[PDB]
Parts: sequence; C-alpha cells; structure tokens
Amino acid sequence: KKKVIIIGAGIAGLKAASTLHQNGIQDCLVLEARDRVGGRLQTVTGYQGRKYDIGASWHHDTLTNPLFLEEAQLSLNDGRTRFVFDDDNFIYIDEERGRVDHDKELLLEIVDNEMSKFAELEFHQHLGVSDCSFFQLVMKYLLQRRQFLTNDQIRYLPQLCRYLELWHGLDWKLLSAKDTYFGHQGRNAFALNYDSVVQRIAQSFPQNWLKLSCEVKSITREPSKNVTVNCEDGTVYNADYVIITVPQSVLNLSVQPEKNLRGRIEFQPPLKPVIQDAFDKIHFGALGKVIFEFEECCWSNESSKIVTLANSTNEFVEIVRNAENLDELDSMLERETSVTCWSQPLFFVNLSKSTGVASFMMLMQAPLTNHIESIREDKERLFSFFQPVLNKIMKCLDSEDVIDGMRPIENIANANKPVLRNIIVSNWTRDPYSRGAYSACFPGDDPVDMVVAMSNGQDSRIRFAGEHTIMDGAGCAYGAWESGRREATRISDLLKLEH
Amino acid sequence: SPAKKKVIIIGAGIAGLKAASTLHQNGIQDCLVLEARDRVGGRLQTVTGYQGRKYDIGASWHHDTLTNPLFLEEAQLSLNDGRTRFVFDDDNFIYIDEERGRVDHDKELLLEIVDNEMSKFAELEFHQHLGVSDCSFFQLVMKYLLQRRQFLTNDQIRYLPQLCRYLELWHGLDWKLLSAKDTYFGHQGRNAFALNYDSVVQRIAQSFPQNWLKLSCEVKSITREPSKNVTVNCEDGTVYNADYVIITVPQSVLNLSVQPEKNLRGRIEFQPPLKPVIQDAFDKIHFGALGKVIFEFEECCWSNESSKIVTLANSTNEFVEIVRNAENLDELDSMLERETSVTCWSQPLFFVNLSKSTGVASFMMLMQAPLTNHIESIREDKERLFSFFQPVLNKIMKCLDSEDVIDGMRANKPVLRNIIVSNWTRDPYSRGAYSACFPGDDPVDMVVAMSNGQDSRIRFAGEHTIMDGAGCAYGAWESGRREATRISDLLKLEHHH
Ligand SMILES: Cc1cc2nc3c(=O)[nH]c(=O)nc-3n(C[C@H](O)[C@H](O)[C@H](O)COP(=O)(O)OP(=O)(O)OC[C@H]3O[C@@H](n4cnc5c(N)ncnc54)[C@H](O)[C@@H]3O)c2cc1C
Ligand SMILES: Cc1cc2nc3c(=O)[nH]c(=O)nc-3n(C[C@H](O)[C@H](O)[C@H](O)COP(=O)(O)OP(=O)(O)OC[C@H]3O[C@@H](n4cnc5c(N)ncnc54)[C@H](O)[C@@H]3O)c2cc1C
Repeated sequence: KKKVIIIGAGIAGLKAASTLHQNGIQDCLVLEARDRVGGRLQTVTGYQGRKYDIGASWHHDTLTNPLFLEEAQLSLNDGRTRFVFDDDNFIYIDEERGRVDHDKELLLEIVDNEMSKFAELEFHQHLGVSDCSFFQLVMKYLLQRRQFLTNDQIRYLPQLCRYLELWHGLDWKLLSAKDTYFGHQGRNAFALNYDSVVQRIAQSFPQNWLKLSCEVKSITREPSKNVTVNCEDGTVYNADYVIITVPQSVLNLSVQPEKNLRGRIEFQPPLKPVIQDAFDKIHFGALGKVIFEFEECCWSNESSKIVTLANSTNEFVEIVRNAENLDELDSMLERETSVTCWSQPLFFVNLSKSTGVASFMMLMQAPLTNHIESIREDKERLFSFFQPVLNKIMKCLDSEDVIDGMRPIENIANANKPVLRNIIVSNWTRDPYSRGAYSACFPGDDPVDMVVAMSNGQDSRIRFAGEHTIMDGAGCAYGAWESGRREATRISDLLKLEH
Repeated sequence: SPAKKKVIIIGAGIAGLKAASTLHQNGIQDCLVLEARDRVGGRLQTVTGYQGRKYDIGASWHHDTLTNPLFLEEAQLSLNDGRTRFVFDDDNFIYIDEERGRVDHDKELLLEIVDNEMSKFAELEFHQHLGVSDCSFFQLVMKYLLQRRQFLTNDQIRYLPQLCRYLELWHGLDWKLLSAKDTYFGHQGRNAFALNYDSVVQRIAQSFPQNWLKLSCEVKSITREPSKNVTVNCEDGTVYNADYVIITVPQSVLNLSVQPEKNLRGRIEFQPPLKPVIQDAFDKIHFGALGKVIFEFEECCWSNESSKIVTLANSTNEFVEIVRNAENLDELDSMLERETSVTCWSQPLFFVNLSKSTGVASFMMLMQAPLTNHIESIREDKERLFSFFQPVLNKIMKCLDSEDVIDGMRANKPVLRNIIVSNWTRDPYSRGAYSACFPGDDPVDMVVAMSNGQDSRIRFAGEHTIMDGAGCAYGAWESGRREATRISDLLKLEHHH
C-alpha cells in the first residue's frame, strides 16, 4: 500500500523521506525503533540547560560537504548562527613535562608531518603490501629515522601522533595503518545544534509518515512486485520500494543465528553473498564522549583544541636506539596493569573559546570507551578517574585544581577555582540500535567492498543507505545525508517514469 | 690528430660530476669532463665572507630526505664516521608584517590553518583533472578568497594572501608570473641544511681519475660525424672526438643554441642542429630567478626562537572591502586596478636565522624575480643594499627582542659587518637560478625531449632533464647517473663473444 518504506529515522532515512516528498511522491513511511529521530545525531541537555551533541558534532570537509553548504546558504540568507569554525592550534600536555606543543626544541608537529608523508609512501601503489597496525607503522618510522630524531622526539612524537585515535575511535594497536591517514578536504565547522539540522529535515515531510517505536524484525519481498516489512510488536506493512538505513553493525546481525538479538532484521531471501562477505572486511569503531560542565570559566582560552598524551618513558628511547631491527625492537619491547586517565591520549574541546560555555567536550576511544560508558552512572568514580588529567589541564591553563561540586555545597572559597557541577557520558557502545560509533578499519580491511555491495542493493526494490553505504563522506553525517538523497532520487525517477 | 675519448661530459656541475663518477665506477676509461668556469660545482658554490664564515650561495638544502638518494648517501657516511655533514633546520615560521608585527601562530588570525585550506583548495582545483585551464598563482588565491569569503574574517582576507606567497621563494617567481598548476606540491619529508654543499661536490669530484677534469675550456660546438663519432671543439681550439657526449649545460644556456649569433658566452653550435622536438620544448618551460643575500653580523644579540622568518609584503584594508564587495571573478579582477617604486615591503622575503641552526651570527635571505634581477644588478653598491633592506632588518630585530641595526661594514646592538649577494642572473654560464613554470607551461615536454636525446650519441643531463627531483640538486645528480649508466650498458656489448 506504500510507495516507499524507509527503515531508520537517522539523517540518511530522514533526508530520503524529505527528498521523496520534495519530488511529489506520496504514501511513504519511516519506521524507527527508538522513540525519537536523529539516530546517531543526538543533542542532550545538562547543567543550567546547556546543550551538547553527544553524537556527531562537526561539519567535516567544508569545501565540498553539500549538507554544510546547504546550512551555509541558509545562514547567508537569514543571518542566523548555525555553526562556528573552531579549528585551532592544538595544545599538547604530558603529565610530567606539561605543554609540548609548538616547542622550539621538540618541534613535534614537524616530525608528525614527516610521519604522515612516510605512511603515504609506504602504501603508495602496492595495494598496501601486507597492511599492519598504526602502532607497527609508527615503530617502523622511528626505527628507520632514528638517526634524524633526538631523544625527546622519539619519546613524545609517538604519543602525540595518537591523536588520530580520536578520529577513528580505535587504539593504535587495533587500527589499520592503510586507513589511518585521510584527506582533510578543508576546515571543520562545529555544528551549533545538529538537532537543528535534524528538525529542519524531519519537518520537510508529512508528520504522519513517521512511526516511532517500530522495531523492524523482518523484511521479505515475495516475487510479486511488493516488499513486506514487520515491526517487533505485530504491525505489518507492504511497499513498492524499501530503503534500509540501519547501522552496519546492526545489519551485521542479520548473518548470525538467533533472531533474538535486539535490532536484527530477518531477510527473506537472505542478503546475497556479496553483501555478507563485505562484513568480513572489519568495521565499527568506538568513539565515545564525556562532557565536563563547570560553574564558569576561570582558565585561559588560548585554544579550543587540547590533547593529553599518554605517559611515555626514557627506556623506550634507549630501546629504540639499541634495536638492531624490527624483530629485535618488537620483542625487546616486552613490558610484562590497570588503566588510568594517562593510559591513552584524550581529546578535549574547550567550548569556552569557541562557544562561550564553560564545559569540556572530551573524546575517547576503544577500549576505554566501552569501560567508561559501563560506569556512566557512577559519577564519583568518573571524577576520580579523570581528575588527574583534568588537573594538569587547569595547571597548564593558568588555573588550579578542580573542585568537586557535583553534590554542591556553596562556598565563597571557590571564587577563582574551577568547580565541576556535572558529568555527562555517551552510551553508543551499549545501545542495541547503534552498537558503537561508525565504520572503522582493523588491519586488513577494505572499506570499498561494503560501499559497492550496499550501493548495488539487495535488488531493485531493496536499497541501502547510511554512512556505510557511500564513498565520499564515508562514516560521516553528510555521507549518510547524501546516501539518503541518492536512494530517494533513484526511486523518485523510476516512479515518475511509470505514470 | 684530435684526441679520442670514450665519453666527453660538458660541464662540471653535480650532474656532470656524477656522470663521470658513474662511468669510472663501471670501469669506463679514457673519458673527459670539460668545464668553462675555473671551478667545479656549477650552481653548487660555497663562498667565504666575514671572518672566514662560509655560506652556500647556490643550493643549500637537501630536499625530500625520505627518498632523496644523494641525501641518503651523505647520511650513511655520517652514520659511519660521526662527522657533521648536515642539520635538519625545519622550524616554526615567524611571520612579520610591518605594521602589525608578528602574525604567526596567532590565536585569532589562525593564518597557518587557512593557508592549509588554501592548499587543499588548490589541490581540488587541479589534481587528476583533465582539460583544466591554468592561471597564475595570484589568480588562484583571489578565487579562493572570493569563494570562501563567507568563512574568512576581514584580517584573514587581508593577511592570508600575503602569507601564501612564501611559495614564491620556492620557485623564484612572483605570484603573478607563477603558474598555479605548478605552485603546490608535496615534499617527501623534512629538509636538511647542507653544512657545506661544497663537501658533497668534492667527494664526487674525487671519485674519478683526476686527469679527466679540464676546467677553463668553454665548448663552442658539437658535431655528429655520421659514422659513430662526435667532434667537440673547445674555444682554445682543442679538438676532440668521442663515441658519446653528455651535455649538462643549464637549460637557459642550451636555449642559445636555437638562435643566430654564436658569439654569446656558453653557446654551443650544433651540427646537425638540435632536432625540432627539442627547440620547440623551450616554449613550454622557463627559468626562474631565486636569489640570495647574506647579512653578516658581529655577534648574535637577538632571540633564537626560530631559524625561519618571513616578512610579508604590505597589505591594505581596501583590498578586503573590494573582496567583500566583488560580485564575481570578473568584477574582482577589474576592481583590482588603481593608480610607486619597489621597496623591501613590496614582496615577501625569506630569512634564515643561522644563529639558531648553525650558531653563526648571520642571516641568509632568499629573494625572487623580478626583485632578484634588480638586486643582483646592484650587488656592487653595498650602501645602496643596506638602505634598501634596513627597514625589514630593523622590523625583524624589534620582533626578536633587539634594536635597530648599526651599519658597521666600514654593546647590545646588532652590527652589520658584511653583505654578500648572489650573481646567477648575470653569470653567463647560469643565466638564472633553475627551471620553473609560467602559466601554461608543461615541463613534461622538455624532460622527454632531453631524456630522449639529440640522437644515440648526443645525450643530456641536468636539473631540467628529469621529473623526480626536477630543479633540485639530487635530480641533476640522478640524471647524470642515468646517462652514464645507459652508456655503460651499451659499451657492455663490447665484451660479448
Ligand atoms: C560519538 C560519535 C561522534 C560522531 N561525530 C561525528 C562528527 O563530528 N561528524 C560527522 O560527520 N559524523 C560524526 N559521527 C558519525 C555520524 O553520527 C553518522 O555517520 C551518521 O549519524 C549516520 O547516519 P545514519 O542515518 O546512517 O544512521 P543513524 O544511527 O546514524 O541510524 C539509522 C537509524 O536506524 C534505526 N534502527 C536501527 N535498528 C533498527 C531496527 N531494527 N528497526 C528500525 N529502526 C532501526 C536507529 O535507531 C537509527 O535512528 C559520530 C558518531 C559518533 C557515535
Ligand atoms: C640561488 C639558488 C638556490 C638553490 N637552492 C637549492 C636548494 O636549496 N636545494 C636543491 O636541491 N637545489 C637548489 N638549487 C638548484 C641546484 O643548485 C641545481 O638544480 C643543480 O645545481 C643543477 O645542476 P647541474 O649539474 O644540472 O648544472 P650546473 O650549473 O647547475 O651547471 C652545469 C655546468 O655547465 C657548465 N657550462 C655551461 N656552459 C658551458 C659550456 N659552453 N662549456 C663548458 N661548460 C659549460 C657550467 O659552468 C656548470 O658548471 C638552487 C639554485 C639556485 C640558483
């Protein structure tokens, strides 16, 4: 009875439905499992009503990002602020040494740039001759260029370069080296409300099209020119075309046994082998977020980008200087516990400079993400965990130790002391409808496979959309947005041509 | 009577020297290296100044150290004997504007950040694309500004265009003369400042029979005897006959060959004349004029925060309003036209603070065309030079926590003891710095014509005859190795049964 049934109300599904309406097609649905739209785009509220995108926050590749350009046109026409360019010079902090950024002797940023060029030459034309982990690649660089690196450069550079872990959401021993470096097509623009983007799109079509709390449990299309979809409860539907936009990791459940898994869809017939094979090419990263809200800013706003480096040792240097080769370096590196805020790099966005708000938006990676999100309810433990890194930042920013006021006790003796009032944590890895952040590469993965399979679709009536179904903007909000327009337009042309 | 030689190499620059080095390495005997000047090295020349201080007035850096083959050789040497042959002197750039002072790493201007976006803008503009017309670098920057105006602050629109111009000192061409297609490009790793490029020249020169080198002989003509013999005449009248010749004269000097008048210094008369494919290539490639000036001071009495300093050319707010009001590329290109001499603030200038990198109290400054030609044309008037650069020198000292300079060519103040200038645009054996592109230029042409040769016996080498390392010391180096190796392969058959 329906022209098109869109599964999932994330940006992919919403743009699609928005596009269909825009082209005059009627009688369409949008089945969302959650009781809200937005998918991995969620803006939450905390202390004093401040808002934060606990999901996607930035407009990437602003030079060609069509979604951004659309947002730009709007703002150009009405003068309203919808975003801010918050790129800035990064401040790097080592627990013991303090700041190490833009240093007249360490010059870490410069060797970091040679490092990147190194990775490029390494996989250039050879189909990534036996890929390895980002970690293995950095060690190869160090061994090969030690003659031209000082002791401190060999010590801090590898800890600094790991900021890239916050781009992929994966530890450097788990990340594929071939996909580590990417093409930054322009500056980034912090969205001053991705929810505003969600609402504008969400409203571009008939409200009655949306069906929240509809967990699709099975999709089938008996050869008769019709596709039949069923949600968990019991309601059934049928349409001419269907666009599946669930995340990759959820759609990956369709291959295993036990339709018991929350989110998993039952395809009949089963998704063709070219699709199932794609999942063997790894995927799914775990970018997480922790928001630190203070009463007010009493620290320096020199920069909005701050990164704390995991501890490092001088013995590491000695080992590098002495390794005869890659193997000797590998084993020689045998340090045979307990994770702390200094066991991995952490990315903090100082929102005071870019947005005025006195809070820090922090990014974390797997395996830390899963752990921190597991104890998201225990605010006390959370504060104790991050307190040491939160204190080093304040010291490096002309302030002092943080005071714990999550259980407030108004005291005049806090005038110029930073007072923490609330802590917010993401939960993507524990949410059955997301099970992580976005597609990422493990050593040996090939992202293109899935793009082709997804884009080709199960068949003429079963199409796919989402951040894991396109090449440009892969794993990005604008990527999913465009993929949603892709399928809608394809189906939109076909319908017009019939009648 | 004219002496017989297996191979004759014309020119003793690095290309010619590495050619000889390779030939000897492969057991080839009875060769010859003929050089017009009274020294070896060509565009690799280290001079002496105040108190015996040394400076490379030609090439001074090893570029692309991740893959640069000449650099790797020198590094293996230092790794074995522990002698200092080079120093990685890359640093954070200090940018200075005459009115505003330092504008680098500025928390509000963020010039370096949008400069990077510019690079990507340029990259998306050309790279991989077919049928894209070229333009000047200047024009490319104007387009960027117009298209991204909505996301740039007034001060970013004023100063970014002036900072982008540090690239002029990489090509030796003013932004309006420089082809945008050839402006940007990746560098394979950090640069390494040679602590005597002349030490590299000597090592290669000493790696082959010393009786092969014949300095002070300017070659006037090359003739191919249709019988496997090439006749070469020196100006002093000596005549030679060789099986092969490797011609490494600068591209600007070889260009004289395709013109009437054989009395110009360095010109070679070719019989038969250079094939049509070669002459014609001279239209699709040009020559830039990177130039230098060494300012020697008594002692360092200034901040050593960085070894890299760049003074931007003056800018105006009227430029901003025009960019803001422009309605399109045409209006902007038009609006940009008003109603006046050249000073040290009319173009960007690059200064290398040697005190930090080498501990020597001097500045090595790079200049570009057209300024280069004008400054070299007065290198003799030292007072005129000091007056011309005094304002930028003062501004730099102020920014490095010091005071105005004191003319001391005749306590805590900087005293200029000497000024040294380059002479490449005037030296008839150079006629400029190195190969460069003007909008519409296609360097691939010359490389192909040169690497293909005049014929089987008449070959070419030099910085203008190869892609990888084009314009660089290691490109000329490799090109020499290439022609020598080819000749060795051919002479190999001489021992087949
Ligand atoms: C912490 C974090 C930070 C990020 N930051 C950025 C950033 O700064 N910039 C950027 O560009 N991208 C960012 N991303 C990625 C971006 O959020 C995603 O690419 C994008 O939201 C994916 O859109 P989508 O429409 O495909 O799916 P949305 O999740 O992304 O999901 C599709 C919809 O399917 C629904 N669904 C799932 N299972 C079922 C079922 N069985 N039945 C019915 N409905 C179902 C879901 O509930 C969901 O609403 C970030 C992601 C994370 C996790
Ligand atoms: C100011 C300046 C700065 C530079 N800086 C760098 C740098 O930092 N890094 C880098 O890699 N490169 C740099 N270069 C470029 C580098 O110096 C050249 O690429 C390289 O030296 C060219 O070598 P060549 O052997 O081809 O020619 P050499 O000049 O370059 O010339 C070949 C030889 O031919 C001789 N000759 C000419 N005509 C005749 C004739 N008729 N008879 C006999 N002999 C003749 C000449 O006298 C000369 O010795 C710079 C160049 C200049 C001008």
